[PDB]
Amino acid sequence: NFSDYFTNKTLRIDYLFTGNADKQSICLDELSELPVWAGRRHHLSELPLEGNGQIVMRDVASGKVIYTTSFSSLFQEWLETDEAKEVTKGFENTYLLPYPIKPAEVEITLRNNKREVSANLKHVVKPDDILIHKKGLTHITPHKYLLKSGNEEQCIDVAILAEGYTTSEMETFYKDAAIACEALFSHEPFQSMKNRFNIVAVASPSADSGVSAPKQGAWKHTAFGSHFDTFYSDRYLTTSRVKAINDALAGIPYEHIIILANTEQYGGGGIYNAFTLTTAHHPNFRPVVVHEFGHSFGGLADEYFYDNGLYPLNIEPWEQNITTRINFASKWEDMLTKTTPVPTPVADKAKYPIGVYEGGGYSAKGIYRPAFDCRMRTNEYPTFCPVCQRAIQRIIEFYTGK
Amino acid sequence: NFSDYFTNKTLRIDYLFTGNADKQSICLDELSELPVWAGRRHHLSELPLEGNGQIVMRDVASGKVIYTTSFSSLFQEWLETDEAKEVTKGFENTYLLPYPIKPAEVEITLRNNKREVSANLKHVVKPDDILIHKKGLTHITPHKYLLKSGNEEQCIDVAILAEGYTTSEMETFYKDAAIACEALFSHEPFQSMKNRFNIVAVASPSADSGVSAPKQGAWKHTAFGSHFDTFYSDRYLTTSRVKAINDALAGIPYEHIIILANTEQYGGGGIYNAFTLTTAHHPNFRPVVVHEFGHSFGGLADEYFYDEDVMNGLYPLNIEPWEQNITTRINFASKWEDMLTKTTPVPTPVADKAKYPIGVYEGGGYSAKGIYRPAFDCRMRTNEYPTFCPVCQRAIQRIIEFYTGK
Ligand SMILES: [K+]
Ligand SMILES: [K+]
Ligand SMILES: [Zn+2]
Ligand SMILES: [Zn+2]
Ligand SMILES: [Zn+2]
Ligand SMILES: [Zn+2]
Repeated sequence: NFSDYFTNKTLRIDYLFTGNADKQSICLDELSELPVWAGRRHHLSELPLEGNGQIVMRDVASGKVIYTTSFSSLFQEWLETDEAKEVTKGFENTYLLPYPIKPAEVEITLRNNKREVSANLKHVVKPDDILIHKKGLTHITPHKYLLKSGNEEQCIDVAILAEGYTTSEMETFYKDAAIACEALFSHEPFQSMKNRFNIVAVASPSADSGVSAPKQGAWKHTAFGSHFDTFYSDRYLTTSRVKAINDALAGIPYEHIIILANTEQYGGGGIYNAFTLTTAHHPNFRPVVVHEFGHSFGGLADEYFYDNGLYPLNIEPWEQNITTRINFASKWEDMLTKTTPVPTPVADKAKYPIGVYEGGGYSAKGIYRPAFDCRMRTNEYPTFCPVCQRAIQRIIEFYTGK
Repeated sequence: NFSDYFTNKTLRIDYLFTGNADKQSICLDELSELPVWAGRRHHLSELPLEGNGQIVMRDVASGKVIYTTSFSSLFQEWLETDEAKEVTKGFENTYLLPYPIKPAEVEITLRNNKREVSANLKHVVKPDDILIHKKGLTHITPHKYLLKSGNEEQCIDVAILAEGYTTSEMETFYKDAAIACEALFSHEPFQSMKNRFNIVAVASPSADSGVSAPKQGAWKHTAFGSHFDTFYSDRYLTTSRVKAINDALAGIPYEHIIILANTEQYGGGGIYNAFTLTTAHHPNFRPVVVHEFGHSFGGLADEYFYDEDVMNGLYPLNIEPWEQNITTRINFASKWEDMLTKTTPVPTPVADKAKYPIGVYEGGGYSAKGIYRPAFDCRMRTNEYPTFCPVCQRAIQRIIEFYTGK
């Protein structure tokens, strides 16, 4: 099947998402070619999760769907901030597609939290277009495999990138990458699925040590320009230099990205099929990086809650570890016992390792999570809950087989 | 007074221009602070040329216009190509403004080739906003002054950047930069106005030697990702990495950018108040770099016309171009009518060329008919002719005087 439509290369597409809270738009930045296809070769027309946006590639001749994938984005977060009620802003976003033999139509769609299409772009890619930038042939960033279970066609390729490390302190970065990798494969189900993964540490250099702190007026020259005070939230570390992130990796096989920042301050986050970014020298580095990978690889939701609006109570979330009980049969109903009370009182929690516990996806009321505590709820707790474990296991099997 | 409203710093604003042939929009990308204001300190509310887009800065308190500038853009040329009927694309663009003391409203407007508004963005810049990225303090790209006629507040600052030169090739770059400076100041009016200019050469390194040649499938890792075949025109050498060009220059006072490409392949490009790009090692390096600076500094139009060219049709025949060296005879009184002798026929027959160094010659602006140029030949039409025509010279002189006074 795969070779009916694709060569063993990557069509990398860089998009800009732009707009404000009332109107959003997608445009094309650049088309690139990478030397191998590291993604999947089966289930090419299906998705593992809905995401908040989707890309669908169709063969122009037949109209068949030949590849699809889904994601979330930082842009869709910025859309909730107060700056989005005032000015129109733009964000870089990058997707890897298998490289087609014949012309292919690519359609990318963003959805809002009511699941309405908020932006859409359909465009034809001609595989012999001379303006497709060929990348990853020379000057490949120095890197080392931490775990090499197989070739990139059969294993899930995870790249760990360096932010705020100079060339002359990569020893520290490779140590931090190993710690992150060890933390990840001490959690089930990653632990028993360890031979499905390749982990490569990529020593992308920065001119300065550390990351930028705008509030202190301390701006640094780093590989990806990460900075605190994102959206004027003091503690929120991000980078928006997505083209620079992917250029650092060109020529190295990769499907998922973890970025490690050389700093002890708390900060970071993960976004489904975008990347994880986290600080490597904070005391909670080990549980936090795994929690972020739960978002960025697992597509899981946050299970903690306050006393909101992101998850409308009349829609079933696409994330697998929270429910509004609108279509609970598609979630973890089948993992409950025939008598588990719905909702599950915290008094009887010892009785119900899996239940339907009120509180999750930031709301105390109307959203429910699968267990009382979980890596997706708190750093102190030692494991993913059984529902998150099944969710992650299903992602792994979608890409590497039962 | 300038210091009524501005400090001696630069507010750099990066925008994204996005759209297709049907619809366009502007969004803000990033605000930056550079350590000195290298631009003008008088005529702050007037424009030397209309351009295809305008920026207007207003004090929020009083509504008063405190700075303005204009430009063209690669995006606005792209909009006239066939690709813009098939996809929506986005482009980086950077503008330097004086850094305000008190909050200011910035209005950026794009106009189409009928000189009507096609996109608009207004936004407020607060001078104490913490996400204004402070640049130009450390890691300043290595550089050498080739000409230093005065400080950056008195003179026009031109930066020449290196593209496709590795660290080991920078002696060659500095030699090429000196050839370009020499070529520039061998054309009038630059020659006589040389003491109004500072020229700095900036040794920005590339990992690979040479530049990308897409038609030949040979891509190169360079500082600014320049490439031939822009809009599928073989000789059109440009970059879309406008943030990277301006980042390389952070901390060096500049107003205009010339980029030298380490290549023998023929090509160049020039866009008003954005940048010039040129091949450094082709035999026509000297006339080309000056030709492209005619676009990027002078805002001049091309005076040539080819049958099979990507740019044909950029100028509608019922609109007077804003560029000073072509006319459609829609508002010729604003152009060079006041330099014609009273008996010059309009249009001027090519047979009578000997008799009229200045006339109204049919052919220019990428159209054989309906657009007219001021002289039979000019730097803006061919590489073999030696000088700018007299209308181009006056146009350039007026730009120099706008910035540095009569
Ligand atoms: K793989
Ligand atoms: K100046
Ligand atoms: Zn989280
Ligand atoms: Zn869980
Ligand atoms: Zn030209
Ligand atoms: Zn001329």
